[PDB]
Amino acid sequence: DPAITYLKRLGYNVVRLPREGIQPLHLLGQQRGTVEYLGSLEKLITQPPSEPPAITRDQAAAGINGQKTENLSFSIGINILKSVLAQFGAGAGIEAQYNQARKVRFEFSNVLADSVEPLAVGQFLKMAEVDADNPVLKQYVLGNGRLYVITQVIKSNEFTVAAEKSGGGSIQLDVPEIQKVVGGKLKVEASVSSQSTVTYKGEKQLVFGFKCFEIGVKNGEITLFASQ
Repeated sequence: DPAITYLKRLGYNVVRLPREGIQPLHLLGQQRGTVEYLGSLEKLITQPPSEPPAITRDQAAAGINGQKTENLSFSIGINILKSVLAQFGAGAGIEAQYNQARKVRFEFSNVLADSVEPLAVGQFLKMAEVDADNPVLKQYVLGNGRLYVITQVIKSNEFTVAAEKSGGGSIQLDVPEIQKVVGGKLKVEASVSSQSTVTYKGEKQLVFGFKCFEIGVKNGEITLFASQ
């Protein structure tokens, strides 16, 4: 969760594996839970009028560094001391402890930003039929998934972000006695950890955040919404 939303305070969307060559008006689709690049915006419109809206380039943003952290832990103990018409256990013990922790540390320096006017995008679109020929847009025409258009995007030539996730569970169960002479006892312990660090220090500019204006075709009724 923090690994994809650490750039939510400043209104932006985190780009996993930040790369180079993601300009504005690069419409992208969000369906089946995932977000996928879908080429340039002009492919969506059957008749793209002349030139796409102009893109202002190389605007500074003073860089951003910070971290986010969360952790949830809880242990529950259940004890049975009688029969209570539920089988027959002299002492029944259950101990379930689960604790997870996530952390993200990001730092992008020498940050530039390039954007496009959403009103200019609307003027470029205005009255324009959506291309339903390509099957990729066919799903969105029927409302299978949402559609978004990248308007602003920031980049940096020097940055690093490291995320850590951990989760540990332990279930101990003790059921002696029972009507048959059996002493039951079993403990299950599970632990998972994951660390992912992606950095860059070269001279090339790699985008790592963007703003998405949601576009909606919905059987051709093209509308522009603010996506939260």
